[PDB]
Amino acid sequence: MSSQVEHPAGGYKKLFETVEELSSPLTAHVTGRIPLWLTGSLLRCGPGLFEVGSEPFYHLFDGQALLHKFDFKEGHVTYHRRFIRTDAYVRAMTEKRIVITEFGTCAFPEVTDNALVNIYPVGEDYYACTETNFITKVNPETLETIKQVDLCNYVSVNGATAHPHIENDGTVYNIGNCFIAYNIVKIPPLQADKEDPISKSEIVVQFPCSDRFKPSYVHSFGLTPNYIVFVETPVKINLFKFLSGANYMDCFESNETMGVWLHIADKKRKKYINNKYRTSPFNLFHHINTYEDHEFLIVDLCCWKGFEFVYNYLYLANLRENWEEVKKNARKAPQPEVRRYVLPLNIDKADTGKNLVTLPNTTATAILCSDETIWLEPEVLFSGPRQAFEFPQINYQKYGGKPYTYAYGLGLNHFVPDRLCKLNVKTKETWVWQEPDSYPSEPIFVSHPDALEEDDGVVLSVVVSPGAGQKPAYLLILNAKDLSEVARAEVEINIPVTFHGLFKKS
Amino acid sequence: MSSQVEHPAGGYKKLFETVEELSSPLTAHVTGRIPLWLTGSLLRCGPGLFEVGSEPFYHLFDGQALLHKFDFKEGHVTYHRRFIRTDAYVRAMTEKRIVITEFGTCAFPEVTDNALVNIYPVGEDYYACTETNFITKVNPETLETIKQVDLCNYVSVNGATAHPHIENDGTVYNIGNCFIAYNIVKIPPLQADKEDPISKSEIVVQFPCSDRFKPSYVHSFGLTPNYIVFVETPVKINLFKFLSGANYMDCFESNETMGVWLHIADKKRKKYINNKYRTSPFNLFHHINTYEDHEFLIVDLCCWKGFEFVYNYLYLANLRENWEEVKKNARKAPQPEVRRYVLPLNIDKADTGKNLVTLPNTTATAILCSDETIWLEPEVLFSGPRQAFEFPQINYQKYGGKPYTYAYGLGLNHFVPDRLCKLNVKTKETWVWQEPDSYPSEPIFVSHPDALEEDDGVVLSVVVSPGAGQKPAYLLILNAKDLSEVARAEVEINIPVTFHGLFKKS
Ligand SMILES: CCC[C@@H](CCO)COc1cccc([C@H](O)CCN)c1
Ligand SMILES: CCC[C@@H](CCO)COc1cccc([C@H](O)CCN)c1
Ligand SMILES: CCCCCCCCCCCCCCCC(=O)O
Ligand SMILES: CCCCCCCCCCCCCCCC(=O)O
Ligand SMILES: [Fe+2]
Ligand SMILES: [Fe+2]
Ligand code: NA
Ligand code: NA
Repeated sequence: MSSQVEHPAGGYKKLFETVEELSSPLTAHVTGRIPLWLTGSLLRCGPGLFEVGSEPFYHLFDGQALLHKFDFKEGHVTYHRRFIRTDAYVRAMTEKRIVITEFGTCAFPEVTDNALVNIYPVGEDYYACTETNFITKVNPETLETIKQVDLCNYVSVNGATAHPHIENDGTVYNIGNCFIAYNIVKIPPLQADKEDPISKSEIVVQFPCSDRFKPSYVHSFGLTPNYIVFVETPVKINLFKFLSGANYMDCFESNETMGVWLHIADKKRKKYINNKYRTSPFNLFHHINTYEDHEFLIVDLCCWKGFEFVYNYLYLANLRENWEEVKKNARKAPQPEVRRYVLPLNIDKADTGKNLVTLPNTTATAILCSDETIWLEPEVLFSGPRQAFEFPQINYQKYGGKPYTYAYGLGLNHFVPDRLCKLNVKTKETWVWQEPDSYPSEPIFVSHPDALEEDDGVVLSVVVSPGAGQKPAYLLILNAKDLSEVARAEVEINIPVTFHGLFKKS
Repeated sequence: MSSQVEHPAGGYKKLFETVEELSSPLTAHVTGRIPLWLTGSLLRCGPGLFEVGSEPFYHLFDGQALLHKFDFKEGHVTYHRRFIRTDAYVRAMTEKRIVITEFGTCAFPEVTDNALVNIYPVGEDYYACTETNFITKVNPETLETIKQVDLCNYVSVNGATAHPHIENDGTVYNIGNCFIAYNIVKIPPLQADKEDPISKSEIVVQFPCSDRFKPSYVHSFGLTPNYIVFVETPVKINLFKFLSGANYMDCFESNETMGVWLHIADKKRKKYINNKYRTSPFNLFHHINTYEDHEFLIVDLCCWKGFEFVYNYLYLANLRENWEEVKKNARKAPQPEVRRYVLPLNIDKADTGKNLVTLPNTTATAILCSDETIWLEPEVLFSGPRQAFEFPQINYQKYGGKPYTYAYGLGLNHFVPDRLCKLNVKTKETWVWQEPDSYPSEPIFVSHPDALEEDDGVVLSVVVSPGAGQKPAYLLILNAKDLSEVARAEVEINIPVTFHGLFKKS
């Protein structure tokens, strides 16, 4: 984890304030020691332009995509940023108004390609994304925009999430609504022929939908060597309002009675498994990690307890209020909670009415009912009052899809990011890093090249630190063992909020 | 909290072995120093005779009631015990066989009054009880049996729990099935006329039942200055099989679809409040404490996650198995979990779809649905794998029904009691006391008489220690602050399992 800090000075407003791009990199002023093995680029996306002249964007996910880069070499750091030249951005600069409708901002007189959320590798290319059918190829060294790619030209999905899984050979998996099913897309690694791997995309498996005409909102999914896990939540997209001045936010509604349905598919045999896993209602944005343990799937999730859509609390006008009002507005919101679910793969009918989770080191349960639903209860890993452990990250390259111990997160305090967190998912111990009037971003883990343990490395986070007598922002490097500060690299300009990113080793 | 000990020597079997009563008190040999302010009697009930000749009792709750007493005066301790002369016991000694059917043992050729569970004060009298219509007046100084009282002679209930609440003026509240509703019985304090307060008992309020013909099993309930809280679980008593060689165990079944329904009544206005609180399925035996905080009831519970009846795992044949087998048999049982539920008393229709729990210090939620059900999620206070925090006790005289911080419990390890626990319900910190091959009982808290703080006192537990090179049993006194040992008083005979009891100050 929880925060130990209030924010009466209101400096978090700087997360939502327009900035200018740079024509070339700035030096960042280092205190402490940037690790000498840290060589590469931290790339992150977020909104950077929150109005077009006098026409405002309304929602957190509406501002125009800005691509950020911190470069690390021989203990020195540079910072650079450029707006992504999407259709939405280019046409707004051309027409000097809002041209394309964004998530929560209707344009007055066409799907947005405003790639403000994340960036990921496919073959030798990098793509910025949002959650629509459009992803944007970008140059990871210059930050120039290369092209728009319409996924519908290649595979049958209406969009895809900003959280594809990336196997170590470069294979990319993602999930998207299909207008009704949810399809898993597979993009292969770059082959010797050197054709764009996107032209070899295919649907490998399909998940069913709980409601013929109302697909659930899907933000992420789970992946192991052998299974795919999809969590169908009660936040629904109303297709009647969707396909007919509305925005994307206007199409969401909450199904009160379904709870949460969980789904697994066999990855290698490409087959849906008809096990009716059921539990109580929550919103889910981020899976933490998933893995197999004696024919149970361990599913670690960042949950929000309730069926109301958490995105209702993320209009900019609400996030820009003073601190007492931010706290008040969050009082009726779903409560965040880190939960471990355990999914049995071997359902014996003779165990009807009993708990199937026979593993020795969990309190998660799964009860086989007579109608063949399997009712699940979680083991709670972390819970604090309006204190979200969010934007989770792990040592992904070595522990993604595998038994693991540690997650890192951004701690939200009534939605305001104000700390960095580490959770031991076996012992439930936590570690916190936090300073007054400091607003971090998602932490990204980078392994030490000679690592023996899971947490032998660092996390990188971009921190907004307003108020005079500090420079406006900095790159923070924490030791992953205990979250103690190893270095920071201060820059002389503001940085707005960023969502997701990656570290590109060079 | 969890246990750090295995039990391969199997000494826990001594909890379930017949003992002989004493004709008068033994000296208990003190090591350490019994506090000189500790003056009174620890009175406890449990089974003491587990067969009648060659006819065995089968279930944990079948053995013949044995009343135990440890006396404390001027740093010296005595131990004494006598079988309660119930109908079941007297008629078994007379006929030299099992005459009355017990909970899980059918008698071959009449409701049991085998008061093996608890003892409580009414007026100037003490009653041993089970959960039927019969309670047994006993002498707290000599342990003689005085008389049988049939509650049906006085009030309209078919039985009453072994966990009545006792207000500071001596008023006694209890709950019982009525054959369908659940009735709250009120027994007044002793008045100046000095008539038996049981003759002035009355039903003050009635709770509805979820199923016209199947009442829920009820073990305890919650009480605050202003409210009564009743938790209706999915463990049902099948009245068709009940009123028709069956035993009590044969009448239980699990409702798979209802989950848990929670109910509140206004204590002072004697009125049921029609708020449809709902959550997922669990067994509940023991409420920990209940209290009011602004317009919310805080309901702390010892839960078992699942709808299968936990009593199925408590046949003596299963509890007498070797350790590897005990662990295996408990693998499919419901998982124990301490949970805090928060119940809103102010339901505004305008908050439909939202979380009503606006308190600042909890992650529990309550969601108002369109059908007017209020779906609840708990804040988990403690959770360990088959590690139950059970038989909870608090500083009841000063904090029962009130805001509080500390609970004490008996820790079960795959159902085997092997440790004592303390839980801070605000911070979730725990403390443990445990020794190898030592099987404690429910801890009872006794305040220093001049205490101003909540945990300024001791806990007492009866410990069975069958390891050779130790005496067979002892009374344990721990400091309530940190569960460090203050003293123990060893006795030279075995003591079987005991369930509940009290400390009678003198
Ligand atoms: C009606 C919702 C449609 C789904 C796509 C399914 O085809 C999501 O659509 C958008 C559109 C614009 C911005 C976003 C943002 O990425 C969200 C926040 N991460 C999502
Ligand atoms: C079919 C169940 C009936 C209910 C009474 C409802 O009027 C409970 O009945 C017994 C009978 C015998 C021993 C017990 C034990 O006290 C239980 C565990 N404490 C309970
Ligand atoms: C750094 C962000 C701070 C302000 C917004 C935080 C509220 C987050 C709520 C949970 C996660 C929602 C998903 C957002 C990330 C994404 O678009 O992928
Ligand atoms: C000291 C008891 C140890 C062996 C039995 C432990 C199993 C307890 C399961 C949950 C509590 C069940 C209710 C027992 C107390 C009572 O009858 O009031
Ligand atoms: Fe995300
Ligand atoms: Fe009990
Ligand atoms: Na600090
Ligand atoms: Na010990």
